[PDB]
Amino acid sequence: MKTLSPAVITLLWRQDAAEFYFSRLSHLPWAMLLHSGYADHPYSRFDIVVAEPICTLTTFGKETVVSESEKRTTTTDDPLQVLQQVLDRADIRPTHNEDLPFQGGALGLFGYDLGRRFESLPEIAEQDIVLPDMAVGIYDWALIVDHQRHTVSLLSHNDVNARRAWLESQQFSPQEDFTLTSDWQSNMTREQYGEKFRQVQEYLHSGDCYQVNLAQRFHATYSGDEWQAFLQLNQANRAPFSAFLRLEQGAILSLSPERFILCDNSEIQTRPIKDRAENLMIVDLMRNDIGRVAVAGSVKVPELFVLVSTITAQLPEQLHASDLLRAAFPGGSITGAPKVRAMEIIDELEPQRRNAWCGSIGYLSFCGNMDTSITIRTLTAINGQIFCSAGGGIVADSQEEAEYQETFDKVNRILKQLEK
Ligand SMILES: N[C@@H](Cc1c[nH]c2ccccc12)C(=O)O
Repeated sequence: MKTLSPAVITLLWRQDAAEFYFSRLSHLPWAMLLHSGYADHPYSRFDIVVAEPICTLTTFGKETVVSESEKRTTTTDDPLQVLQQVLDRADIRPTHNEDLPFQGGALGLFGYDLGRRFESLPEIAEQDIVLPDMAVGIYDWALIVDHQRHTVSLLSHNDVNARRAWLESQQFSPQEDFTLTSDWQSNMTREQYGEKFRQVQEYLHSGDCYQVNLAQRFHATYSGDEWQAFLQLNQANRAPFSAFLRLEQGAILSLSPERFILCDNSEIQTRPIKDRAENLMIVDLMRNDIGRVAVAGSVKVPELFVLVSTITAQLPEQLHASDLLRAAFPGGSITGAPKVRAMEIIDELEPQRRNAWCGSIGYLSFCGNMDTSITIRTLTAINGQIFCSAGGGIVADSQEEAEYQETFDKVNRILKQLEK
């Protein structure tokens, strides 16, 4: 077991380093950027850039294709377990390093439809987006941008000098300006929306769920360099869990502000914090998922009123982060409660499958840690089609019109930014 820490070179500091080094990689497949949106907090301290994976994992439904150089392997095993074996087999296990949250390992997309490999449910919505349910690369190196130290760190478990020379020889190519070429069109009318909304309230009325996240999807055509859309969105939104993923099948543009699950040195955290008969029950939609994997008695939640995170806990020594991800996937807070029941209703009412939206983007570092986002406020750019979805958690007392409108308000800024 190679526990050596990775070799590191520091690069000069610049307040735009991550876009500066990733600009010239954004058209390479498996080039990926996690950007903290220039946001000012502890959980928006780093930018991470990776490219040129030594190994990739592509899951499409039941199959996962593991590809490494000339070798290519297909398997129907649990894709997270398959991920875990690939990681394990690298035999690279350096000590945690708070200045290097990711020290090579896996990084990529966990799309929402990947939860069907862990949760059984009908499939009624249509698959009109062909983009993997898991698109993840194994990287033996990374570029780390640290906003608290003002440092730029290039690291590698292989020859960090040769990785540097490679990265500094990439040339800045010119890029076709980005442009929307059509108006945004919802996959549902107000009225259709109103119907699905009423259908979710029938279920709630019947006691079949307590909450369902129902979303609609906006679609437009575009031309030009998706990196360019991303620079402009990132600017405007400054979301701490943003990401730009260049996949073989399209580009994922995430302006997510929300963490999914942090696992740092076995400590788990979810979202950063920001005689009587009690009639109210307050449920954290991720509590049961975390509690199924956390160390018994380790879960802590803050005192609520009607810890730096809503849920804090401990990972058992015998589990991996990948196990933790499995158990929580897809996120309780963007599906509803009971989760799987809610997933089923969601799939009944949403004309199309969510694919990347509301899945998770993140990394499983070789040191064991993990950080992941929930991909809300995330666009999918493919074939000159770009998509952006928006949902709202419906509960018993929600109101139809207000909820419709809430869906627009969640993303109107992103859409209108791409207009004008
Ligand atoms: N914001 C995280 C890094 C990050 C940016 N975008 C992400 C997307 C997914 C996971 C992590 C990230 C941090 O400071 O550590």
